[PDB]
Amino acid sequence: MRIPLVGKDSIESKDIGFTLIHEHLRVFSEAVRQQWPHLYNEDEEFRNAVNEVKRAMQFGVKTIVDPTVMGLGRDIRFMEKVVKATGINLVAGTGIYIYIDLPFYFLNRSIDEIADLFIHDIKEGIQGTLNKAGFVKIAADEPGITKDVEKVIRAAAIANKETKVPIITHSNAHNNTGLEQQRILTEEGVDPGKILIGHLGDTDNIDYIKKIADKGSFIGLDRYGLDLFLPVDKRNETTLRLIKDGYSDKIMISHDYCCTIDWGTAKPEYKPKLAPRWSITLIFEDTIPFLKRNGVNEEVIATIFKENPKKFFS
Amino acid sequence: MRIPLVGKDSIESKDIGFTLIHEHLRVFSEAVRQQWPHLYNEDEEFRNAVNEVKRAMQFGVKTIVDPTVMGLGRDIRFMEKVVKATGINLVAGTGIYIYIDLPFYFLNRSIDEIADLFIHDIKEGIQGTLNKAGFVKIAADEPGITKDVEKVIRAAAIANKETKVPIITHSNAHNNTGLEQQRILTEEGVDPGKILIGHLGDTDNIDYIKKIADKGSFIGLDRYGLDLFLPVDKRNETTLRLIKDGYSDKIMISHDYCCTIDWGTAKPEYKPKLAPRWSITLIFEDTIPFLKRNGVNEEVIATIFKENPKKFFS
Ligand SMILES: CCOP(=S)(OCC)Oc1ccc([S@@](C)=O)cc1
Ligand SMILES: CCOP(=S)(OCC)Oc1ccc([S@@](C)=O)cc1
Ligand SMILES: [Co+2]
Ligand SMILES: [Co+2]
Ligand SMILES: [Fe+2]
Ligand SMILES: [Fe+2]
Repeated sequence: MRIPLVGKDSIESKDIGFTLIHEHLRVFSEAVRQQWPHLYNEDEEFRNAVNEVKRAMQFGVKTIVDPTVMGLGRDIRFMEKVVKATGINLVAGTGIYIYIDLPFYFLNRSIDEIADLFIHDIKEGIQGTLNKAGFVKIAADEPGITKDVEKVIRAAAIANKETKVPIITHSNAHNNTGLEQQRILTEEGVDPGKILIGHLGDTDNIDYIKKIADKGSFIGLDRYGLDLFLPVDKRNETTLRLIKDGYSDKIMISHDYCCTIDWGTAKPEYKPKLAPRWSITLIFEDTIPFLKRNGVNEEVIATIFKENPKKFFS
Repeated sequence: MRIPLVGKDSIESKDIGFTLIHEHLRVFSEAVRQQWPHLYNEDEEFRNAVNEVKRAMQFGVKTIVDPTVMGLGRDIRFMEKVVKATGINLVAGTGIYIYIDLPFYFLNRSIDEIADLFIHDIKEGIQGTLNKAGFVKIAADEPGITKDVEKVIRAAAIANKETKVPIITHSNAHNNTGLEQQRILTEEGVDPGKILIGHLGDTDNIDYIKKIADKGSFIGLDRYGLDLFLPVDKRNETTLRLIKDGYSDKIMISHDYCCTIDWGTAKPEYKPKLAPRWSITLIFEDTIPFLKRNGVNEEVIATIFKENPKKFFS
């Protein structure tokens, strides 16, 4: 069969249903959580993940793709507990989340032994369990394409050609990282249709977004609610204009919501100023309503949240 | 009383005895081990640690200060089990080990709350235990003193002024990165007598080593065996010229040995060409004899390995 699910039997990609392609049940810094655990409360972290999933499903969400990996505190056992209490289709991934340099472990190690880490997760299981990864997550940001970042990228390029699984990327919309991720992965033999260049919905600079979509890769309008990168309105006018231009087949929409996140910028007291209406159901309360009283039919909605996720994992 | 011990009552600085000031039982990258535990064998790690500590004790070593902190995989419980197995005096520390940037947890976080962590480990306990940290560890390398690195340094200073525990630093010998650590720490009100600037032993430039010592801080000739930083023989002449010029009042010696280390450079086949003689006992096999073989008497040896550590922690 097609797609691995956490705590469940793998599914035919055709049975994915309404999908949020980019959502985090919980993120934290492994290093920080290992050394200072007094800072965390996994009971509040569970109550939060459950409730945010329990809802969403009430809105008809069938599948959630969670791109929490190394650097973000992936926890297959925690994810597995959420599933028990909600019964959601959850897809976990492999990969490394860095902006500048890889952890020391990787000093003098090759691109391949990084790839073998991803491949291990996709074929054997993740973290001692038999739950396999469904995708590879890689990142790049303000610092640009460093030598270490380029390694994690080329490692993914190998994991894809090996396990066929798709590649999700985190990028900076204002600096070209997204185009570089696509540009490198493609030149390594990866099918553009298997790459989701992420966080492209942070810029209202459409000409750019289009070139990434014109080069065959899915465009991620995936941080709805985080006004600090770009407010809801300018995101909605950006999607819309793209759909109207006939790009609804590359468009993939999500929140990037973290039911719990230890990043300081995310202190439950910068919320009102940085990301006021940010949750895992904001597209149902704003985006979808907005897009339908604006000349976009249920068939296009189905293309974005159903057909596109399916194509991505097929 | 003063100095805290791992799995033991707190001793008085006078009971510290012969001490290896910089040695690691086990180091790994927290994120890597958490996500891919299949790369580690915690049975090998306990056997090597217990072994090396035993041999070091058979030479008369009574106490080992262990500067493994965040970024290097500080594991209090593992340490505590090594103490139970050998009977050693183990000094565990707190702090953050980074070259460039802090974990993502620290975005939009202040120096005070970074310091609050260190103080927590010192006054309350480590990783949920009653074992308390006896010192703070910081770092800087080729990257230099970055905005984030500086934060750790200044946070260390705050913890020091609040607890009185000393500070052990990691430094690059050929870039002044150590001189700056001293600058900043002392400027912030840290008694230079409470600082140990590490890895000065990697350079034969004695003028630089003297300047740091002259300014009232201990000098770390603490990587004996790591031929890739500096061969044993050239380290020997350097530590000799320093002792002859009367600097044993600030000289501290150790190996920075890691009974197990996940860095790709520490792969047991570079050993021959990188650090063949690198052990936790090399200085007994080569260094101490060499000194006697030459000028140094047994009164100087005591001060370097017994009195200096006693000052440091007093
Ligand atoms: C500058 C970082 O912005 P913040 S932490 O802002 C939260 C108010 O937004 C983010 C940042 C990272 C993520 S990822 C870890 O899911 C999700 C949201
Ligand atoms: C052996 C691991 O790396 P190398 S050969 O140096 C490569 C930077 O030596 C080191 C480097 C760093 C350390 S830290 C863990 O005290 C210990 C030994
Ligand atoms: Co991202
Ligand atoms: Co060091
Ligand atoms: Fe994300
Ligand atoms: Fe060290």
